[PDB]
Amino acid sequence: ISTEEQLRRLQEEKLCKICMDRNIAIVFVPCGHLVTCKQCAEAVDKCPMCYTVITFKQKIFMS
Amino acid sequence: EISTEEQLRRLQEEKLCKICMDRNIAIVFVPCGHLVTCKQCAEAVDKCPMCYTVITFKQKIFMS
Ligand SMILES: [Zn+2]
Ligand SMILES: [Zn+2]
Ligand SMILES: [Zn+2]
Ligand SMILES: [Zn+2]
Repeated sequence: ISTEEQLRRLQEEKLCKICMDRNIAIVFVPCGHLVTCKQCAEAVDKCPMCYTVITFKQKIFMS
Repeated sequence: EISTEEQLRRLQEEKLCKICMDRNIAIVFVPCGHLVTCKQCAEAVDKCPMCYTVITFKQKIFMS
């Protein structure tokens, strides 16, 4: 796996898994999935990865 | 103008726990939202090390 591809993969890991445009911003409580931006998280009542009901949408901060 | 090797090393460093700098970040603090500790180090803090907000709950994260 090339260095350019490893870098591209870590950069993609930071992206919202729905829009792949905005960065991840929300952790779902209680399942813990960290897979959406704030906009893409609005419409979901169940986690689109594991289908656990979302009790709370916690905004994340890296700094 | 940063080399590919250095850009990769920097993104990898960004995933490290800010207390141990060994294990990866795995916990988000509720309510402040800071994502700065691994599971083990989160057990040592009662306040967020970034903003000093009292931590009400330590939520495990999953990227996949
Ligand atoms: Zn999105
Ligand atoms: Zn989930
Ligand atoms: Zn740690
Ligand atoms: Zn904080």
